[PDB]
Amino acid sequence: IVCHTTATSPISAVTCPPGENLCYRKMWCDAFCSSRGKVVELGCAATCPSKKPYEEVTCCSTDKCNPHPKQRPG
Repeated sequence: IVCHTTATSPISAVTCPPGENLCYRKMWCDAFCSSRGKVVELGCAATCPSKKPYEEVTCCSTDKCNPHPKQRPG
């Protein structure tokens, strides 16, 4: 599956299958977001990662399904 990565500038879709059935945007507030930062991580994994109770880990199993906020959720 092709998934969006934050590992590239600008944030881009990468073909991840070997250890990846899912795409995710793992987005959470660090300090007060709207002013003081949001940790938005666009990645690939076979699993929905790091603590989704507080992290908006919008996991999905399709090509380009995890958009960086601006792209579709904003």
